[PDB]
Amino acid sequence: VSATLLIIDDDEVVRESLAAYLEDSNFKVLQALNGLQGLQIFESEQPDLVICDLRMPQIDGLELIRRIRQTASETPIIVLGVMSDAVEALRLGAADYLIKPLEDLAVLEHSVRRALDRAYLRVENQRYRDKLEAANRELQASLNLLQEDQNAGRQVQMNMLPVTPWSIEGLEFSHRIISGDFVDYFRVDERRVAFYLADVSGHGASSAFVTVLLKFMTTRLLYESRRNGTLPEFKPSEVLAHINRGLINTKLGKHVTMLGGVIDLEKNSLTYSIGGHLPLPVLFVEGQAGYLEGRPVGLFDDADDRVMELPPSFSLSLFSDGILDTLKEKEASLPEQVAAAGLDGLRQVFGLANLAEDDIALLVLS
Amino acid sequence: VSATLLIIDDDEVVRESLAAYLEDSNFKVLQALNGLQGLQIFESEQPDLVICDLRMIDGLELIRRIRQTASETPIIVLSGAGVSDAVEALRLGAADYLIKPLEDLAVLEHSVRRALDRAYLRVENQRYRDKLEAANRELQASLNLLQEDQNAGRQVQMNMLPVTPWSIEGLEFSHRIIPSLYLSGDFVDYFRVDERRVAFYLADVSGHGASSAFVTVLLKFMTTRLLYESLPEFKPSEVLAHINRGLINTKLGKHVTMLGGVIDLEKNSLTYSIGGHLPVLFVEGQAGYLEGRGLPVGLFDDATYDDRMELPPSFSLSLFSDGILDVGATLKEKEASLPEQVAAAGGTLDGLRQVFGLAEMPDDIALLVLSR
Repeated sequence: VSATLLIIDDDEVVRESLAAYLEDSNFKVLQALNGLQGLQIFESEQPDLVICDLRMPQIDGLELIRRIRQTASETPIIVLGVMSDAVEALRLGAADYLIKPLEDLAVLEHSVRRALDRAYLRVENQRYRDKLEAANRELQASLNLLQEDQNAGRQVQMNMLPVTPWSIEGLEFSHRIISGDFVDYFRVDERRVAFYLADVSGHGASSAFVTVLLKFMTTRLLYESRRNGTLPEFKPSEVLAHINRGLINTKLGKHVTMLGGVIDLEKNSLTYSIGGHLPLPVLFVEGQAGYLEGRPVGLFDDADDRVMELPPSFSLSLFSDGILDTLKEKEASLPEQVAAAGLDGLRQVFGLANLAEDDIALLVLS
Repeated sequence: VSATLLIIDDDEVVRESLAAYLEDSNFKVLQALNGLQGLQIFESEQPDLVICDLRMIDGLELIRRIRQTASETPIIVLSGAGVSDAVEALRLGAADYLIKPLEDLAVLEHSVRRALDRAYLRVENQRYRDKLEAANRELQASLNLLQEDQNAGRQVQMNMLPVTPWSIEGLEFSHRIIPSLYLSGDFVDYFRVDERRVAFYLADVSGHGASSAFVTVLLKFMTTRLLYESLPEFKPSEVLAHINRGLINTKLGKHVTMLGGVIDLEKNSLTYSIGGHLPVLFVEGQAGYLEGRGLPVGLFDDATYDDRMELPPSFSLSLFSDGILDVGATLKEKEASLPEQVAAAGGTLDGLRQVFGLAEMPDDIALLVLSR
């Protein structure tokens, strides 16, 4: 099972020898006693290669080599006439010319394979241009498909955000994001205000597809309690737990860390609980920013609480995994000093001016 | 600039001649003194094609040296001698052989472009097999990402979907979704309000895709956010107006159809306003279809939504989301004459429509059933 050939020589003796040798090399041999019929055979079916010896009167000679090139059928053609006919062959479009009589049978083989190689080379090479084009025109199509997804995901992501600046009885809230990260704060029983800064791992629509569920996690818990609720006092530590076990329940493949805190206004007391891995929160009293003690992945299923009294005037704020200030060791000791330098107005001044681009999101609680 | 050819011809007069001819035909001619000149030059320059006279120039040995450097550079042999010699050269990969004085001007240039082409093809395709492989690797990776993104797409609905079958004071709600692997836009949700009013609705996002999934989440984010905004409290017909102006504000460009219905259990009545409906009550007797004064898709900024019936003891409603099953072709309206009979056979039971269900779908199907 190999490339088929077509021999056209007047000599039945010579045509007899070459055919056996070629067919012995797995090359299907088509024998053409007379030049004319060798042309008809090509019309019905197209062999991979055509060998022939220019002779007269039976053999067409140049007439044959012309027609094949004019019939839009391009196949290698080896000719076996002297220079006058050999030189022309190459001009008309012949692969190569071989002398007679050749005693070494192999010499014809090599010249035969060069033609096949440089023929199959043009067929495949031209196919790569069509297949590759077909690939990119199917890839760039799904790329623009992803872009429409990135945009769609961002729109619904910006919609879940709280109103800015929304302030309740002297408590101004301001969040600026520039996107898996999300920050929301909705009042509870009026007296208790809850806020958080979720920082979903990863990026893209999938990441923003986790944050959309997150709000559903938190919103539902409040909704789950029928006004009175299961309990009288809302608990931050258990809130992060519901979210936790829920992210395992559903194979999102993303771990989320968020700083949740409920501020009771009647008792002026704040109960918060660090999700696990975030740039520490910055409290702002006496003009000197102070870090708040905080502690995992938030993605475990095992069967803490930070309570603090608050002054009338304070400033508290969160970051979404954004370090621009010398890593880890000093990347946590420098932030505290910078925050007091200027809240929303100061950080804002520092923010931007970088084309580099997890996205950065900050919440200001004044 | 077309190509960089290297000629190694001992004969000054002749070599200069070839230089002028080739140079004119948009070529750079590098004249090599002798066999070694070309060899020392070749290593640094790496020309596209080398043409040298077979006189003794090292001759065949030079070709052997070029084959050793693993270069694919073609080699045209000029053996003007009327002799066994030329063939051995081609044996080493030499392109062709021209017999001097080779007065013929055209032939030489004919054998030159050939080799440069049969080489440019071997380079172009070898570069095509690399870009193609890189394209497929990058393509299949994005599909794997999309698949993973689609998996996360249908897994988010698990928490949002209501419990089935959830029944309150005699009313049984049941919904079963049959996804065709690919995400669908249809999303159904029913919720209780004031414990004295019950609302149910079926939505469907145009076509299918990841974007559609994002639209299904904002619907539950809209229908519920208007709930805690303020015993019939308000009317869905007015609600569809609010949800409409919200969707057109997002600029998503996704078309959503909804089948709303609020029930007052104290008075046993139903107020339904269906936007993209195009509402079947079993009645226990002859199957009846609900009438909606306004059936607008929701795309037009202007809201022309209107609502409209005391519920019977043995109630029996159903909502289908763009689910079309032949029976001739019976498309559209023809399809719509046939289903009333089928629902009756199904006896308004989610289960009986379920048994006919199942058994490749363009869009996943989601239905809601009410039993009383």
